Amino acid sequence: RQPIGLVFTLLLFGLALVACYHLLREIDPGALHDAIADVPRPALLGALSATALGFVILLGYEWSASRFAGVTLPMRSLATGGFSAFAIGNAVGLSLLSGGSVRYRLYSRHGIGAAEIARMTLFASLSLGCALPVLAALAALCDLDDAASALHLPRALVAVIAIAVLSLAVGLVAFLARHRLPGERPSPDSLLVRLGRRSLRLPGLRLSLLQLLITALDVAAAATVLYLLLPETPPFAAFLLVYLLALAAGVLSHVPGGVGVFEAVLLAAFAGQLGAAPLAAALLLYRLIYVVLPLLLACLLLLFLEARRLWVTRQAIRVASGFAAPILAILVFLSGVVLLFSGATPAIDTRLEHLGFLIPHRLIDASHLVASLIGVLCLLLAQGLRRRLSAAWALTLVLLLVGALLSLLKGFDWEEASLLSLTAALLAMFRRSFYRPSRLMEVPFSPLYVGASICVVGASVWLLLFANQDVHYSNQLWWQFALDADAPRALRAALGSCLLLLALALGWLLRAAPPAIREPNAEELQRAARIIRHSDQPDGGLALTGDKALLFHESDDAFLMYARRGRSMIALYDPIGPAMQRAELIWQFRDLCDLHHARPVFYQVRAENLPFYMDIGLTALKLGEEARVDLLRFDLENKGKEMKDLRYTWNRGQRDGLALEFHEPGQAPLDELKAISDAWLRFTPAYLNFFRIAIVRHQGKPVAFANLLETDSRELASLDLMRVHPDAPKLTMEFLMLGLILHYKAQGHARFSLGMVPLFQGLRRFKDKFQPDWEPRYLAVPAGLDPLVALADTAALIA
Amino acid sequence: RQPIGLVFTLLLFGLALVACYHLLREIDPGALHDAIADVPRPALLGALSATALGFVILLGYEWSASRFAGVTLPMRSLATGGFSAFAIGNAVGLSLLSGGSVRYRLYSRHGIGAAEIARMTLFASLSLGCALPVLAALAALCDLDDAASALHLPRALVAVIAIAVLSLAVGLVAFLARHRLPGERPSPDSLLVRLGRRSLRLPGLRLSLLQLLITALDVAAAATVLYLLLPETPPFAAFLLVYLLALAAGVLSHVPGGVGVFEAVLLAAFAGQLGAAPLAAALLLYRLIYVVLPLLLACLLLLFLEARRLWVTRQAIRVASGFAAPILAILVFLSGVVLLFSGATPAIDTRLEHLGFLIPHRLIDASHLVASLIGVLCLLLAQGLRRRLSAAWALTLVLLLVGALLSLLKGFDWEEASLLSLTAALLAMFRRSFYRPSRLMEVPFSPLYVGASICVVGASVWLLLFANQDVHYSNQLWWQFALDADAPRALRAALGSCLLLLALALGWLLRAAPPAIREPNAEELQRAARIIRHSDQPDGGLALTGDKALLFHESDDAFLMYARRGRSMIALYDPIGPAMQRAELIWQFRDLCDLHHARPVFYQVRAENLPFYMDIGLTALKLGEEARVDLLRFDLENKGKEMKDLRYTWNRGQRDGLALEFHEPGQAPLDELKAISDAWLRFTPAYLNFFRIAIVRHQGKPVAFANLLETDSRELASLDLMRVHPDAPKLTMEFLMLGLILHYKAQGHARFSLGMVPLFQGLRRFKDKFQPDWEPRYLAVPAGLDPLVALADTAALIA
Ligand SMILES: CCCCCCCCCCCCCCCCCC(=O)O[C@@H](COC(=O)CCCCCCCCCCCCCCC)COP(=O)(O)OC[C@H](O)CO
Ligand SMILES: CCCCCCCCCCCCCCCCCC(=O)O[C@@H](COC(=O)CCCCCCCCCCCCCCC)COP(=O)(O)OC[C@H](O)CO
Ligand SMILES: CCCCCCCCCCCCCCCCCC(=O)O[C@@H](COC(=O)CCCCCCCCCCCCCCC)COP(=O)(O)OC[C@H](O)CO
Ligand SMILES: CCCCCCCCCCCCCCCCCC(=O)O[C@@H](COC(=O)CCCCCCCCCCCCCCC)COP(=O)(O)OC[C@H](O)CO
Repeated sequence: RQPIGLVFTLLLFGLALVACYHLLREIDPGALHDAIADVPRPALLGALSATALGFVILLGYEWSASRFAGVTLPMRSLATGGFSAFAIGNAVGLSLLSGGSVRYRLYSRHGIGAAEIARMTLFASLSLGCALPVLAALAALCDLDDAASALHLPRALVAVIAIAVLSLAVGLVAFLARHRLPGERPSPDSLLVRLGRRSLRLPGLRLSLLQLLITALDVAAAATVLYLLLPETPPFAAFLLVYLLALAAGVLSHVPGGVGVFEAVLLAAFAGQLGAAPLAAALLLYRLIYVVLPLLLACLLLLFLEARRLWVTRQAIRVASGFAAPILAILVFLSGVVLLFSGATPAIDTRLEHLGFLIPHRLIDASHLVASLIGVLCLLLAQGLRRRLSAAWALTLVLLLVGALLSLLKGFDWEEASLLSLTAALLAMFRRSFYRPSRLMEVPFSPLYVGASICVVGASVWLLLFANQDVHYSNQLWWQFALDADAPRALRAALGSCLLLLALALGWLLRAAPPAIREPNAEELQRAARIIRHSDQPDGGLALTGDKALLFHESDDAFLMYARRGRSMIALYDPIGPAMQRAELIWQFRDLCDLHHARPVFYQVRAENLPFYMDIGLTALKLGEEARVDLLRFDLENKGKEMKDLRYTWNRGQRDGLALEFHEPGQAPLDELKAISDAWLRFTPAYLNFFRIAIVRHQGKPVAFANLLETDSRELASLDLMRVHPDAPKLTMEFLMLGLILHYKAQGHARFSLGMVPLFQGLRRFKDKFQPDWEPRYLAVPAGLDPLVALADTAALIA
Repeated sequence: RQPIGLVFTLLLFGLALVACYHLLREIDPGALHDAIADVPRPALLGALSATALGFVILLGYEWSASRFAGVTLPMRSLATGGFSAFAIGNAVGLSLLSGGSVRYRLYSRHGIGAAEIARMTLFASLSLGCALPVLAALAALCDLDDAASALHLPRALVAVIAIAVLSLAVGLVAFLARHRLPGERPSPDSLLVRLGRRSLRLPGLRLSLLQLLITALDVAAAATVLYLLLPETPPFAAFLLVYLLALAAGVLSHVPGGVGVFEAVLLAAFAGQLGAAPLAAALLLYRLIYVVLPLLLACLLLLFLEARRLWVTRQAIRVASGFAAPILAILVFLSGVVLLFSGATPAIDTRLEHLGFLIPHRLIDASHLVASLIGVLCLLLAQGLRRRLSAAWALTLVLLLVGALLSLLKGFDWEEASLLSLTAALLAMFRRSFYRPSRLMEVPFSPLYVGASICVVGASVWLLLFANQDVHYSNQLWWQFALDADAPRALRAALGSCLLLLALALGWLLRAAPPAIREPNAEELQRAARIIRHSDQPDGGLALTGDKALLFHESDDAFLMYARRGRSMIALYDPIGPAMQRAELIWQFRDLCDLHHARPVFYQVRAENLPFYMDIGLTALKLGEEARVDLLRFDLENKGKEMKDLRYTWNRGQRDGLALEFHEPGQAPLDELKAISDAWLRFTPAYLNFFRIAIVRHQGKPVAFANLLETDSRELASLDLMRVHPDAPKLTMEFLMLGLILHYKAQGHARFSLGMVPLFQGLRRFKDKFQPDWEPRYLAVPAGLDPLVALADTAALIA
């Protein structure tokens, strides 16, 4: 899907650029500049106002999603999440940070579930998507003649299509209303409908109406931003209709911004009626104001909140896995876009004239080319930044400063230089955000990032051909080094960019194959065992089974056991070591899964590492609850119903003649354990002789055994393998672990772990007999929240 | 001394600047520029060659010092130390990194003693100093008429003075040769002479001659650098004579470079004969070529070796305390000098003309002023860099980049911008070098750094008055903002610099008084005890006496006990904690001693921290040797004469009826210990009840006791207080500690410490009875290696 999807995305973008070139054949870059200058200042204020209103409406859009999801959030939190998710989501789309990914980060702080947020994301997306046909049909149904003239279709055709769409909408509404199950309601404003296979959660009448009213205002507001920037305007009905169709086309095309396809359609519709230059100026300004501007504001706002959090909560925040890294990848990617577009466009004659006297003329040429190569590097380095490489941080920050300098030496492009500097200043402030010391050369290949770069370089060649159309091409142009020669400086830069990008991408893709997964050897198992001993987490003992691969840190103070099943790679617990080592190992595991084209899954993780799992792009799903008794507050002279039941079990066990013995590793009765294991029925001598075995006996004869996970410290201790005979008494087992607890209380262990119950009722009650302290255990899995998949699933179930 | 010395240094510099202004009254900056352009290219090559020869001679100068000191070093090491120490020493003098400080750092790697190096430094300095009168006299004695005409003195006078100097030199040589003690010789090429009070170590005849021949060539070579840059030249005899006198005056004046006083004297001598412009051009070029150039080369070379060491030895080097920090302080200080001098000098009319079209004219003014303030900040921040503040690193690196930018916006000063950029690029490479996270606002006041800044700002106003002499001053000049107005841009900058410098210096000096030293409270003692437990070093137990101040880290994972005696502040051991915590605490202690105007002394330190003590500017003196027995290789079934003597002592002790008992803290027989302490004669219950006490008894009655320093780990354990009765057997004590060793061997301790012997013979033998492992213990003290003090001491002893 990914490769095909990405290819058909690039084609669409490419075809759209061709379309835009043909539609602006009769216009020169002069006429565009004049058209941009022409639009009055009241119109720009009108646009900016309409933009502000149109982004306030999206907050209410976010509120409705929370009501649907049954999520209570503070107003300031909904506001921020509404704005940032819609502002970044609309701009960069899927390429970099998406709407869902923003929502999830932001709304994980308040303890909103991963399921809820997903259901908030889906509702935010689908509600526009599914309203867009209805809104369009209605728009066309006012003044059909104008709509017909705009689309250049027969009046009868567009009439029946609109009617058909409305009728189908009504028929669908009536159908899903038919299967409305009464009684139960997930949220105040929701329904649960049934179709036979799956239950489906739909908004209520009131919420559906309200959402449609919000969607209506939002569209209108957005279309109005464009409508005000047009000197001469068509009837608004037809103009809205077209805008909605262009918007649809942009969405379907899966082009990040909608860029190219949107413009192409608008241009197509109103090529002749309005004229190219006014429309093309309006479309550019519309993009800057309604798309780029709120993105920058959102980016800044999120960086600001990050910076604040670092300033106030200095102690709490340690490893830094927040918003700075994605946001700064975006800004650095935009910085590379600026550099590349700047180069394609010719310079101001006045500036070149004067800068010719300050600089050697042949250095202008050199500066111009180098700036364009740095631009390409900036596009690719954006990935490295996203993955929190310190190398990437340093190299970027150098290239931005050199790029800002060569911006001044090129054509005194002080606007480009100012943007690049400002990006550098931001990137600098967040040095600690990029904390991984991995090599840049070991970043896994990302088709998306390569696809994006190719698009940008494509756009820049489109701009080159448009901006330098006044010159007659010739073979000699390539070798002209003058000052007045602006076209040759474009050409050479263009070729340089394309070649470097091609080279890097080939040098990235044609790389050595990654080594195969192998079970650990004796040395590794011994090194794992060492780490486990000099650590807190005893659950790490399962590593020493030697049936699952071990991934070691560079410092070799930490490791992370995992195993490949099907197309996924399941890690068994959190990494084993300090917080920084844990963060580096989680990133290492992402890297390792990306190199093997496998889905990174983490099994049974604690809540303390959930932000790091968020960082590499996983969602925490509530797997099960792990019960662990506290030995500090546990005493055998206390009172309680369950405590009295336990003391009864204990004393009855002692009177019966049950005895408990502890054997250190190496001196275990292997013959007995084998016989017991066989009677019950991994169990290997190598695995068993790593741990201390507690054996309980009934009147001398061994009645059960259990190996004990334990570290050199006394913070925690667990049990993994534990088998009892069918013929053994029922209270013997309960006596056993009670004996284990007593022994650990004598040794002065802080805590003791029993185990995890998933979702079992009998096991849950049995654990609850000791009155333990519960703690949630999560599962980490990738975030598969594609609107299209969900809509296709809904449509399939409905049909 | 320091304040007086610094004041009389500034006065001399000031008076010299006045002198230089008066001597260049008849010359304009035009005539100087022409004179600089005039000097031919063969002459510059001749100068550069003579410089290279004159720095090769200094290597042989360094060799002779090693022979005198009796130090064997590799040729490449002598070379580097010769060059760097003479190149930096000559340039910056005493202000920043000095010759001795370079030698000590460089020659500590090879395990050259602190005493040796000091003796190498003194010999390197004094040999020139004491040869300069002889060389001068001899020079004057060739062609007396020319020498008389140059000095404008009578021929008879200069004749008798020269003769007197030579006669006194011969008479001194004969006198010190009289008291030449035969037999013993510290080195092959040395003598030991006696005068009654102190023994004095002088070079041999052969070494004295050779040194004089080296000194002769070196001077000649240096004078020749200047002689070639003169179009019209006086007789070389007289020219040399003057150069030596000017050199003397420069040295005596204690002006860092010799700058001002040297030029003043040369100028004075050859004002009229040669003409101002040629001479003043020669003197400037001489400074650049023979002083500034080798300094930059040395700086680069030392940075290169640092960079290499970081690249190759990544694992070994951890905390980074080498050459980068001092060297980069110098470069940053020079960067501030460039900015300040650039501002005082008017701009090129051509560049302003063209840059007027690219920039707003009133932004040139703003850029010009801001650049001059950044210059001043750069001068002061140089200190912060030296003390390895990360804040200083970040702030500098920002100011250098902004300063480089405003250099371009000012008058397109692309040379200033290039230097500043290059400094920034270097500073960036060594980010890790500046690792302390202290506040900038808490740096202690350094009069020297303030004095240096005032000199620079003084020089810049001297340059302002010289470079802008063509304009008529008026009150209105201050308020003229034009483009062609270069003098007002100087004035405003000058005033701004002076005011900012004054303000900062007052804001630095008038600061709150530092809190007084107080003994620790119960909480601190308890927190110290905690640290000691969770650590390796048990010697830290002496902290819990509570008679000595404790200095804690910010993390509170480390501390450093110290006590004030007289005018010094003695720390008792190394800091207690990790390597990074140790480095930060040592710097903290330097800071604390600088705020109380006390000499930082470290007592009984290990060799592992010696580089950090080097960093804050201490010299390791061999205090004593600490013996610690290794329990891994120690066994009671081994063979050996001493081992058989120990086993005999043990079994005889057991048969006699000696018994050893171990009491945990809290359950000590206080009554007994008190009685034993009284019988022997800090001893307090609070101090005693922190440690486990081992009590040996003779037939039941307690015969001795000894508290045991110990941590939670088993890496090491010691004994501090240990008293025995006069009437107790002689072998009872030896049995006691043997019992202690046996007990620690049973507990599985890695090592065990006995104690330190200073320089005692009986104690040394007693320790050697157990066949221990010796390890040197050092004392850290400031480096008081002022040539003048040593010469005054020598002169006083001779007389
Ligand atoms: C009309 C002319 C206008 C001139 C411009 C005037 C205004 C300039 C204002 C610039 C201020 C922005 C720079 C702030 C960056 C944050 C500093 C920082 O933290 O830097 C980090 C990175 O280190 C740096 O030094 C980075 C320097 C890069 C800064 C780049 C931005 C300045 C750009 C200036 C113009 C450059 C030239 C462009 C045109 C060619 C170090 O972080 P740390 O955590 O390691 O250390 C913190 C320390 O412990 C204290 O707590
Ligand atoms: C034309 C619209 C209709 C058809 C659309 C379909 C075809 C798409 C392909 C082309 C789309 C973009 C074309 C126009 C974009 C701007 C062109 C432009 O002017 O580019 C300038 C440079 O390129 C841009 O400005 C690109 C703008 C787009 C992206 C901007 C992102 C902003 C953020 C960047 C990172 C900074 C982050 C820190 C800030 C918080 C260079 O030209 P200049 O002559 O104006 O500049 C020279 C001199 O400096 C001043 O005159
Ligand atoms: C004719 C035009 C010529 C144009 C110039 C062309 C040549 C430019 C070459 C510049 C290269 C020098 C910069 C190298 C600096 C070392 C990078 C570095 O390590 O930076 C540290 C500081 O971080 C930075 O990003 C500092 C950036 C500052 C660099 C400043 C020098 C460049 C100046 C360019 C011109 C600026 C404009 C001047 C005029 C206004 C980060 O160290 P770290 O240990 O934290 O990270 C290491 C990582 O883990 C990998 O192992
Ligand atoms: C005059 C000599 C006899 C009398 C001496 C007694 C009086 C002493 C007081 C003055 C001493 C210095 C006077 C002359 C120094 C240089 C003057 C000069 O030219 O200054 C320029 C700037 O100042 C300097 O160059 C100062 C040089 C001295 C210190 C240099 C240190 C070098 C290292 C700096 C740090 C960089 C580190 C990285 C490199 C490895 C600005 O003038 P400009 O018109 O030449 O420049 C404008 C334009 O850019 C090009 O024309």
